[PDB]
Parts: sequence; C-alpha cells; structure tokens
Amino acid sequence: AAIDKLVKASHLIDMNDIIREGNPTLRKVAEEVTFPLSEKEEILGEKMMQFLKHSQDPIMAEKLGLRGGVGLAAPQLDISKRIIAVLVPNVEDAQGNPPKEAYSLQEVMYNPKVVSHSVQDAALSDGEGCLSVDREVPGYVVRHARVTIEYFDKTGEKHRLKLKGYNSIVVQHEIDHIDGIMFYDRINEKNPFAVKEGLLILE
Ligand code: NI
Ligand code: NI
Ligand code: NI
Ligand code: NI
Ligand code: NI
Ligand code: NI
Ligand code: NI
Ligand code: NI
Repeated sequence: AAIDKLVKASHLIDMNDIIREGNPTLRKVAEEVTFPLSEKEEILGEKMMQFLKHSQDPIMAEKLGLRGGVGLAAPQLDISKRIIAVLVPNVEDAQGNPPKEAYSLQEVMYNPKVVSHSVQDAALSDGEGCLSVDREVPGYVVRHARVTIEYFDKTGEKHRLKLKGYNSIVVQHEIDHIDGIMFYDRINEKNPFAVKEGLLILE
C-alpha cells in the first residue's frame, strides 16, 4: 500500500508521493489515529516533517524537485489519517542575523482540531497555494483569524494551543485537508478578492 512505500528507511517523500486534485482521498474525512501509535504512523509523521525541512532547504529542494511547503497532511500522500506536519520558519533580520528561534511552529500533530476561534476572520494577502493543485488559483482564502487547537503528539501527550497570524492560517489549512476541505472552498465564488468589512488581511 501507499504507507508501506513511504515508511521505508531510505525513502524520501517527494512530489511523486503527493496526490493531485481529483483524487477521491483528498475529499474524504480522514480517520482518527489510535494510541499507542503504530510504527508506520510514527514513521510517517517523521517522514512528513522531513519533507517540509527538505522543501525549505534550497539545495535539497532542488535535488528532490520540491516546491517549498510549511505544512503537509497525510491525505495528500493518499493516507486517510488525521496526521499533519507544520513547519513555519522565522526570518532573518535586515542585517542577516538568524532569528532567536529557527521556527515559530514545528510540530507533527495527530488528531488535531479547532476547539474554539475568533469571530474575526483573516486571509493571507497573497492567497494560498497547494502542493496537490497544479493550477493558478487567485483569491482570499477566508479563515478564522485566531484559533485554539487541541492535538496529540507522537507520544500520545495532549496539547492545547492558541494560534494567530500566519501560524493560525497554516494549521487551519492542514486541518481542512483531514476533513476533505480544499483552500478554494473558502474563496468567494463571485469575486475572489471580495473583502467583508473587518477581514484581517495578513501581508
Ligand atoms: Ni516517493
Ligand atoms: Ni521514531
Ligand atoms: Ni535530510
Ligand atoms: Ni478540550
Ligand atoms: Ni465556530
Ligand atoms: Ni495543502
Ligand atoms: Ni472553523
Ligand atoms: Ni469556487
């Protein structure tokens, strides 16, 4: 099966492992994982994080033919399980100094969900791109500005976390994948760039 291919020690996830728009798995509601995790599920999480690291390294990205990513969901690998990985780098300052913290968010999350959120909505000014979508898709992807999430890590430890800004957008995008929701489902059907008063546009 798909998972057997992905969990092989020497196997590096690349674009050929990512399923594309139209594949029914992207529209399913992914199954909850049970704890303790299987070895396959633990390894898959690790491989997913590894993919994101590789995608963000200019040379490894070039070697493996990767588009940069800050998140990945298991359904995009044809694995209908509630497993996501998120990796959001902090940026250098104008002087070229590395940030205090390499990442603002770095986690492999099992059974993540939004448990509460702001009334305020937000959207990235630049829209959103999807590793499974090989089309130009313009528009504001309207999301919650702020979310409180729960998830479990690979050990089965439960976490509760409030997110805002870009990190909030990224986690919501990944949770959507495990619910069978695509970013363009949240773009206004008539005017992609419609702005409802109070929408927080993140630059
Ligand atoms: Ni592969
Ligand atoms: Ni391990
Ligand atoms: Ni590596
Ligand atoms: Ni709770
Ligand atoms: Ni609500
Ligand atoms: Ni995506
Ligand atoms: Ni919601
Ligand atoms: Ni539409």
